[PDB]
Amino acid sequence: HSWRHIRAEGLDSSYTVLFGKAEADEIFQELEKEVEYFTGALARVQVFGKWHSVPRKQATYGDAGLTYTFSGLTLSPKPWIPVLERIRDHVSGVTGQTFNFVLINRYKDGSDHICEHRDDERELAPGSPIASVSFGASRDFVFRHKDSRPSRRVAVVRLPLAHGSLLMMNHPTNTHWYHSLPVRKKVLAPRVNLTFRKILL
DNA sequence: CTGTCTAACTGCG
DNA sequence: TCGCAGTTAGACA
Ligand SMILES: O=C(O)CCC(=O)C(=O)O
Ligand SMILES: [Mn+2]
Repeated sequence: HSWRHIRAEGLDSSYTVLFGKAEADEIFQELEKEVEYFTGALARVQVFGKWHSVPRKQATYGDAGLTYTFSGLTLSPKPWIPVLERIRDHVSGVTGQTFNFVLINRYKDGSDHICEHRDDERELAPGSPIASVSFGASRDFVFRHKDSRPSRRVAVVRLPLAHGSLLMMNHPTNTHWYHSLPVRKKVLAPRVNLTFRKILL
């Protein structure tokens, strides 16, 4: 309850803190201890004709048989684990929404980042929201309008994502706006992000 | 065969 | 420290 509502032209989102420091610290430790990340061949993507190692670590968990694909990289979900189930069920019991898949991004520090994109693929249940839960260091998250890089120019939306926070990205946000987690060199500590989604069978 | 798009980078300013 | 400009060991419709 008591969400901060992020609203603009074709942008509907909401931000809330889910946990206090003591709890979120406990979940963060467990994530650090328990999550396994893809390496080598499953850590490379194809963008602008070139193959790049990703500047971060990624993991996927979810219901058996599923798959997710972005930028010429196809990831297969590992079976659920308690710490992840715990978070999922908490987000479910607060939003009403259900989820069968989570992508985990770990930025060891402000050098690690994700370039701007739309969480795009049609393998994603249409109309469904995306649940972004963040642990560890606060990191600036940035929204930017599609046609703004620039015919008619809507203002960029900056937002800090805190320890134990939840960002909800409701439809139609992801058709209209791009998002990135830009480099911040002042940031020395790790951060783990869990974006929960609903995937089609 | 044309045009729209790119979850990433270097090399700047 | 930040982020813009210009992408392209090109994909795809
Ligand atoms: O790091 C985040 O806050 C979200 C990362 C992201 O954009 C994604 O999981 O696709
Ligand atoms: Mn994303």
